[PDB]
Amino acid sequence: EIQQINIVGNHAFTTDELISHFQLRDEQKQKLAGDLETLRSYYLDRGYARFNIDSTQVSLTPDKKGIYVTVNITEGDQYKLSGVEVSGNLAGHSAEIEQELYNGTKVTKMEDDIKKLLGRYGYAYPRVQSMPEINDADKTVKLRVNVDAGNRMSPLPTVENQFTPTTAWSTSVGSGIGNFYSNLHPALADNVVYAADRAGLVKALNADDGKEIWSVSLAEPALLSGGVTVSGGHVYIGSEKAQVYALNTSDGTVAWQTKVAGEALSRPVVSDGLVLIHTSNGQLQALNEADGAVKWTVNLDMPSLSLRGESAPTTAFGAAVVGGDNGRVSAVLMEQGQMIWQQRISSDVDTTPVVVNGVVFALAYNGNLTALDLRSGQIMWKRELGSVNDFIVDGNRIYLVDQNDRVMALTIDGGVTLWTQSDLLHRLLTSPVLYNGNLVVGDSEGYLHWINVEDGRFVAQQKVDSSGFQTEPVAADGKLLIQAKDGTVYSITR
Repeated sequence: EIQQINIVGNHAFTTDELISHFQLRDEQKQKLAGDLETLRSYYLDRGYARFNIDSTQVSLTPDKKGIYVTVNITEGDQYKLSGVEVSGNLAGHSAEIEQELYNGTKVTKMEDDIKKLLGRYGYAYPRVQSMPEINDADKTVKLRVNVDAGNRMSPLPTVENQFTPTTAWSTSVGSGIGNFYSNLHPALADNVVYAADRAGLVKALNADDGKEIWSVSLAEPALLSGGVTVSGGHVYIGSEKAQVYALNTSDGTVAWQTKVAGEALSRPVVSDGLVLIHTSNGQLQALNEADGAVKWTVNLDMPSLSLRGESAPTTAFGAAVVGGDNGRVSAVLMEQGQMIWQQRISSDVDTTPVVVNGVVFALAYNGNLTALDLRSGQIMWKRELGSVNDFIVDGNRIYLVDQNDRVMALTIDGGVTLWTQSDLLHRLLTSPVLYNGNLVVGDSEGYLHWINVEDGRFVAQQKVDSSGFQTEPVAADGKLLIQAKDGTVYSITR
């Protein structure tokens, strides 16, 4: 099963229609090549010579099947036919064969007729190769045709919970991310909650009240996937349509918009007048806070099957430590993204380092959870547990969620386990956060599970929203928040 096919760089035609001829919505690499050519054929049939497919990316959600496809193109300009030239060993049929917008099909259609016409005369294996001669100066294509002739999921567990948690408020935010593996999640700063819908809708809510204070549509679905960050009175959101938006907290009006190299899936991190983004084409990118202009850009590298991403960095004194596939951490200085050191920690993909302090903590799908030297890249120690979802380092420990919705407290020193909870196995769980000294996380069936940190046992268990959970629970300013797949945003209170 595949969840989505995307096209990035497509401004002439709308995405859903070029796709519509794709034979790939179906439940495999062999055919994608077939459809990359439908993609081309389609542009070359509309005079878009000098059209290019830069990158093709196959992704797979953490739940072990929800294949994602992204086709990064760079759309050419329009070119008309300047004329036709017919050359080669025809050589006396040169008059019978020789007798608008550039149509790649028509050309190839032409080819076949030239290839077939000689076929009537017994030329069984003649080969023609027609190259478009282009001048970008006046945007026209001259077609030249040389020719050679033929020779002739585990259940819930029971829980005795005191406390009883309880929802303080709920406010709708469109149709949410749905099953689309997003990273979108609320954010709070100075008392307003900023959440968004994958379609484009963005809302700002009273934290204490839960009531809109401004709403805006950023649409052509925006396809928001990375967010929501907040810093310096801005609201940074990245979309799968390769666009990063910065909004004023006050009116929710677009401060700036930046074209990015690819799908901005990661949460944007704002340290030091910057916004670091990780794109699905393995691009780490920095842009100014005020104008959103690209300062530097680094190609991390990427494989054929991958995350659904992307590792969002940490800032450690003018370094960005970022992971992502290939499956190795990359620490780059901030102006201008010069590789210092790259250490492999290893489907080898990766997720957000924590730095506390001079030591980097990484996790990758499959093995493994690493602790690293910030300044040199050494591995101080390791494990064989991972997931592509985040992990907090409160105190001298590490509370993670494992590949299989396992839960673990491990020391900061050793990743010697203290405890493990495993009754939520394969329940498709969120990232872990502490709220009032208790570890809280949600799952695809809607509950939020409050686990204590001394032992591993559920102190509480609740049902908030049948639609399910997938995105980070956000705990800040004594307020816990989480947003569902349906889009509904919640503020829980004990």
